[PDB]
Amino acid sequence: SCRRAFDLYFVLDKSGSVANNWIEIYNFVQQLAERFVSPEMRLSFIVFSSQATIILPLTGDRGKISKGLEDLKRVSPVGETYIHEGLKLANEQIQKAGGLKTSSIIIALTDGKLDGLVPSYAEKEAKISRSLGASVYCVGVLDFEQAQLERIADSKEQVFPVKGGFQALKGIINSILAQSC
Ligand SMILES: [Mg+2]
Repeated sequence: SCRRAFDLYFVLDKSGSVANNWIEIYNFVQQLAERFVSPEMRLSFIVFSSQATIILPLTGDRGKISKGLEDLKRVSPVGETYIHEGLKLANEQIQKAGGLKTSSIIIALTDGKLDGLVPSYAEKEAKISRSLGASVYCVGVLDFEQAQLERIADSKEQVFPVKGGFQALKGIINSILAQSC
């Protein structure tokens, strides 16, 4: 059935590889927040590099969202790319909000450039997200790793470039509206 309540978890790469494009990431997040202002649309901001942190715990309070955006605007990307840790912080909040009883969307902003065993960890954690009933989208930055993002997202139709033709914003907004009453 159609839904009105969505919880949107932004899982944002602040590793060194994306440092020169942090503005694109921030702008995407600000634009999607701007689009969805209802209190039944709750947002959470998570950042990750060599460790992950919840910048904005899940909330519909727009004052807190404004401050969360101020905090994201000052981020200084550096270090390694442990995307699995960012996904796990989204999963922990989803589990605490109700698990399969929730209406949960994860949007990962990343170049998908993963090292060593991180692909293994990331794919396992995204499979956990889906087991909790969440849907995973990936928005690719720079010369992003398309296949890696397709594996993390629910499918290739939930992967978009952050650059060009308003593809990512339109595609994700229209995907959410399709699920909406
Ligand atoms: Mg990186």
